[PDB]
Amino acid sequence: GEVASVPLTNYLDSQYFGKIYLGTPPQEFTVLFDTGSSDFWVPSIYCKSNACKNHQRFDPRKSSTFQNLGKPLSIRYGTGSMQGILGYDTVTVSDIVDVQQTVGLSTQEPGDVFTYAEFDGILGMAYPSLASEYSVPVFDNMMNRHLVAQDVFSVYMDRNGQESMLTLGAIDPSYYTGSLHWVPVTVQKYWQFTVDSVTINGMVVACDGGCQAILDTGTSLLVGPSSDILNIQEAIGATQNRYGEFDIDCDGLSSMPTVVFEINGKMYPLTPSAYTNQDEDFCTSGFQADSRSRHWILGDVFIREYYSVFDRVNNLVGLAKAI
Repeated sequence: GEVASVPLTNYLDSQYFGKIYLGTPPQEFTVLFDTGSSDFWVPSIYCKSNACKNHQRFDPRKSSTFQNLGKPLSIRYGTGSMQGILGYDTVTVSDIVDVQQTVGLSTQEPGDVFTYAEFDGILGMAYPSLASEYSVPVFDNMMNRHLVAQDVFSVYMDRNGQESMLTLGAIDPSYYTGSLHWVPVTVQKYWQFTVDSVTINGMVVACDGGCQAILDTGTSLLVGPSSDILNIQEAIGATQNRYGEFDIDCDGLSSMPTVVFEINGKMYPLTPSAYTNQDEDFCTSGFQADSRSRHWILGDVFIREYYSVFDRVNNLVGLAKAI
């Protein structure tokens, strides 16, 4: 068993992606390491979509270890989707070599979700129940073959810097202070757990009486039901603008309240600096409402403040204060 330190590139505090190598000889790809999914796929030469045209495309004909599976694959990510075929090939993640790994080769990527993204493909980190038929998640192969020292991985996202890190097989203590607090996963599909309440100035403004949340490295913002998120926006002083997002007075942070998420009895505060995104001298709320949200999505906004540990041994989520 080994441990892989995969550096993550940070693009505008909204996309964290690493690099992997597929096939023999290696073909390099940037993948989004996504805890909100469990499928591994890259673009292939057979895909003629625009997203495939402006990204790196895998050429199985040039891979001596590729083995076609002849099985279809279809996934839905955000407003977009992907269709393709499954195959077998070796994937290198840092210093871990995962031979005979199922990988999706895309044939169509309609829409623009993947067209303008910075990563080529997606490597899912959630549970096998969320993976597609005839596919095995990369981390599940790593666990079953004992390629990792511990059946655990860890995510640190650096605010504005280039020091983000995904650790496969261990927990890097350099990225947190204090003690790790463990939260039981409630449904082994996503990294789902219970949130007890959301508090601003001591009053419950969201998640009143309990709500479900998934810890998702594939989501940039902090997504929740529309009414709760609107309550939060009202309480923090954010204002709806005609461009879709919620404005925040950039100079007003020192007066804005802290939003506290209660998870398994512990408090996880988010300061105004934490839940506000700064882009081109414009300040936007990190809270995003979605008419489809049946539960909360704790995205990069939350993970940047809390070093996140995903434990498949005991099926737990560890959280600690990020550096």
